[PDB]
Amino acid sequence: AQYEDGKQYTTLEKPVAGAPQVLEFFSFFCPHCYQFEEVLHISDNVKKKLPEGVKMTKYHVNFMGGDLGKDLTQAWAVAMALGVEDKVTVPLFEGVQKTQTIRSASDIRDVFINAGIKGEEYDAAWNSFVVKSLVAQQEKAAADVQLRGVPAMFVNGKYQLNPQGMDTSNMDVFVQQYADTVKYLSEK
Repeated sequence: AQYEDGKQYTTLEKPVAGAPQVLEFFSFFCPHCYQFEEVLHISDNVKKKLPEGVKMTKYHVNFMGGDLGKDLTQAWAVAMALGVEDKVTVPLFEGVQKTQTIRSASDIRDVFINAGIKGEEYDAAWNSFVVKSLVAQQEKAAADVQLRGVPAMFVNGKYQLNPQGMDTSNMDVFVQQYADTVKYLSEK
């Protein structure tokens, strides 16, 4: 066929019921994730080719960067609760991988302050039980699909994107192939 299991995607031997339609995993320590966000804009291009009534979920993971990794998963929960994903995503990436000015929870917090979130609002969210369960959600979803690597995208808890198998001589062709693939799997 043109799309075949094991080439642009793989199928989970153990499907995950009740999974979000398009589930994306990343880490701010993850170099390809940086690419995916700032150079390729994968999430956005996927969105542009999906229908609507299709929700897109993106979660942070713990298994990179030890103690700071977890802080970042909690911070992303805060970002989700407050709806400020599009204001902190880029400075978190650059703070971790470009400038390397993020070294503690306090530095993560500074990024949010600089992006205009109020200290009091950040600290209350950080400490809220709504953020606690949002952290648990991120963890549960990763645990459900045996996640040992990022970036990763899952469709309907049954298919996993396999970017290893797409041409990378052209970045724009790579992205569209990636997005068309998500759309194919979506319609499957």
